[PDB]
Amino acid sequence: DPDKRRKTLVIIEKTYSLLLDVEDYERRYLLSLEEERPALMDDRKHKICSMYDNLRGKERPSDDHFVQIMCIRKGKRMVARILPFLSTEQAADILMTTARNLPFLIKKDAQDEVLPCLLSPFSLLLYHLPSVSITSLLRQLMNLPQSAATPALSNPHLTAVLQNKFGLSLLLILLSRGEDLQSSDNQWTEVMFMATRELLRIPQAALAKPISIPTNLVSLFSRYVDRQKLNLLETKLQL
Repeated sequence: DPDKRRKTLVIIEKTYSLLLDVEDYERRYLLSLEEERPALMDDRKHKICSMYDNLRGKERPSDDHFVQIMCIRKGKRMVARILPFLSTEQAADILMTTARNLPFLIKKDAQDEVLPCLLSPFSLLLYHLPSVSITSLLRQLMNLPQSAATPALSNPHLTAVLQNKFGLSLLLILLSRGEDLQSSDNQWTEVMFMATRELLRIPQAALAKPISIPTNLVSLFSRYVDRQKLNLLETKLQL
């Protein structure tokens, strides 16, 4: 696979050129006729999808093509800039895959430590996603069994997430977002138990330091636990 990355770099540079052109739409737009406004946005869409396809690499695309790109320094940063341009559906897919292959991506991020850059774009995307997507993302992130049978023990996938800066951060905002849909009018009752329990297990030192901390966490946790376990979640998470 020494040639596998040589192909990846080519894709990155090919996509980076598209990016700078897409980021230039704002300018080439202010000096164009009225007739061009609809047509120029259409051309912008096609390029955004061109970048999107360069990620998934599209029968249905190998889930590995996008993973390898998420192993290169300049590759992970490029994705962070492509996310804001992608549509809700496209971005929801990129996020899903990231969580599905997170432990590996984290292992490869150990040296560089540049994953945190993806936290900002993803946090904004969640508010376009309904309750279904939120819970669905939580199941994959924590890697719950397909059989939906509540595990009594921990798993390598979920654990690697809590001991990570980005991983733990992404988990909190997903719950935080899940808190929004909840109060405004349950599938969370089965996903929350797993989140709270695992957080109420992994030792203080093992758990990593979140980049940020959602304010509405104390309220969300108090919905599923008692005052004694709640005070523990507040201690470890620095709530």
